[PDB]
Amino acid sequence: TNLVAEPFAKLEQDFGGSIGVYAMDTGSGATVSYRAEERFPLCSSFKGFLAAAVLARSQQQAGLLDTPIRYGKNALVPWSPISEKYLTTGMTVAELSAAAVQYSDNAAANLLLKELGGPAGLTAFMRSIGDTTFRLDRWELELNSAIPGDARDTSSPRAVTESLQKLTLGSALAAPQRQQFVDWLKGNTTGNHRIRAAVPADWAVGDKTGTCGVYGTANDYAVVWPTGRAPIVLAVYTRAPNKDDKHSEAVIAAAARLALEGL
Ligand SMILES: C[C@H](CS)C(=O)N[C@@H](B(O)O)c1ccc(F)cc1
Repeated sequence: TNLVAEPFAKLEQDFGGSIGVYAMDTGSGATVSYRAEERFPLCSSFKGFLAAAVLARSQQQAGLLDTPIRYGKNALVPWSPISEKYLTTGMTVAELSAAAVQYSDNAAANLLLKELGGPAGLTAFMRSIGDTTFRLDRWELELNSAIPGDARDTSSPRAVTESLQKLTLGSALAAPQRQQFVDWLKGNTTGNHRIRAAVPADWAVGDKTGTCGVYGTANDYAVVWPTGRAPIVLAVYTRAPNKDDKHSEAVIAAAARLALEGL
C-alpha cells in the first residue's frame, strides 16, 4: 500500500479516471504503489513481454531470431509502420520483435503471437516466470476494447513491473537474450512524452508504451538507470470510464514523477 497516497489521489481526481502505479528501486527494495493491485488494459504494452517470450524460445530454437517471415498484405492491420515499410522484403523474427517493441507495430505483434501459439501462448510464457496476473486473450486490434471491468487482455501495474524486472535484470532470460530485451526497450521511439519525460535526461531508459485508443486508457513501463545506482523498474497505467475519454500522456509522466520522487 501507500501511506502518502494523497499526491496520486489528487492527480487521479484531476484526470477523471483511474491511475495505476507500481515502482521498485532494485537496490534498496523500496516501492511506491497506487492501484498497483488493480487490473488495467495492456493495450500495446503486451508487445514488450511478447518480444521476451520470443527471446525465451530462441534459447531452445537456434536461428529462430534470424528466421525470415514472408508475410502478406493482409497481415497489415492499422498502425503497422515497419511491417508496411518492409512488406516487399519480409522481415526476420528479430526485426519483428524489434518493431513490435520500438514502434508498437501491430502486424508484427500478430505475426509473433502466431509463432508462439496466440494470446494463450504468450499467457503461458508469463505464467512460467511467475506472473499469475497477466492474461492476453485477443489479438491486435480487438484487444484494445478497454471495456470497464473486462478482465480480457489485462494485467496489474505490479505484476507488469515484477515481470519486467525478471526479464530485464534477473534470471528469466539467458544473459544475451536478456541484454537484447533491454536493448530493444532502450531503443523505443514511442515513449518520449511518458515515463521518459519524468526521468532526468542523464539516465538511460528503456520503456514500452500501450495506447488503446478509447476509454482514456494508455500506459507505459520502464527500466530506468540512475547515476551510480541499481535500476528502477516502474509501470504507470491509466483508464477512464467513458469510451469518449481522451487518454493523457501528461498524467502518465506526472504519475511516474510522483513515483520517482517517492522513491
Ligand atoms: C487504436 C490504437 C491506435 S490509437 C491501436 O489500434 N493499437 C494500439 B495498441 O496500444 O494496442 C497502438 C497505438 C499506437 C501505436 F503507434 C501502435 C499501436
